[PDB]
Amino acid sequence: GSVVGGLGGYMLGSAMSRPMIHFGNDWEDRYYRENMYRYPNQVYYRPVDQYSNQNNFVHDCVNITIKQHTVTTTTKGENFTETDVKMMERVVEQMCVTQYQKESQAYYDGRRSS
Repeated sequence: GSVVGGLGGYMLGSAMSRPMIHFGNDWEDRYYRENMYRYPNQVYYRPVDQYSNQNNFVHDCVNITIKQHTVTTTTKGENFTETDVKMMERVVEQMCVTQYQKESQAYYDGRRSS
């Protein structure tokens, strides 16, 4: 259990089932579904109380995930190239689309820590 791996007021987003996303190119589709589990199961994001955008959430959500899991893993052996990042972007983006909704929804409804 961590402080987000030490980010500036972000949160981590607990591991979730990777979504199926399609890419039009059959090789991207096949490469994605072959390799979905190389990518992180989690995403990273900012508390919506400050801003609650979709665009600024997902635009940072991706880059932040594609940085953290490219920092705390390239520190070991990782280095996801452009092709791999394209898949990872989508995987963490489509997972991000939920994460924003949860943060917001929670603050709109369950805003109490229960």
